[PDB]
Amino acid sequence: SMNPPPPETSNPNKPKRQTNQLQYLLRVVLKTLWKHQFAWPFQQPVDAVKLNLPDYYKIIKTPMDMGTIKKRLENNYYWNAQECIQDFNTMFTNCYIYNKPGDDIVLMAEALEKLFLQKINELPT
Ligand SMILES: O=c1[nH]c(-c2cccc(S(=O)(=O)NC3CCCC3)c2)cs1
Repeated sequence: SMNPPPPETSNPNKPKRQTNQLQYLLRVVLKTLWKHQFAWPFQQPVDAVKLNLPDYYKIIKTPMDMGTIKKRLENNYYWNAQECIQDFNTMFTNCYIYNKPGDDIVLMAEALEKLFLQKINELPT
């Protein structure tokens, strides 16, 4: 298939954790970013069949999206906030990698990344 399986949202071999920072990342950061006018392309894994992007997964080897991140947070999949933040950063970077400077989708990622950074600048203790 053109589409690989989506990234795991559970892994019984991996330990779970809940922290105040992870709770914040779900309740405030993700759930607020989700409502942004530019969030829609990033709310689910890229579907290469739907979007007619047969090269997407030929180029992007560590796919990530906010749907996956949300499920991971809901599952307590992450050990800590930094692990979650790394997934957001992978999502943004993938967008810059797959596309070109100035592309509409890149302008969307750039705006979301700024909002994301604003929100994670300060996390709860
Ligand atoms: O690099 C990435 N592109 C996307 C994406 C997902 C759904 C739609 C779009 S888009 O802005 O509507 N571009 C269309 C995608 C195929 C041709 C145009 C981008 C998520 S991550």
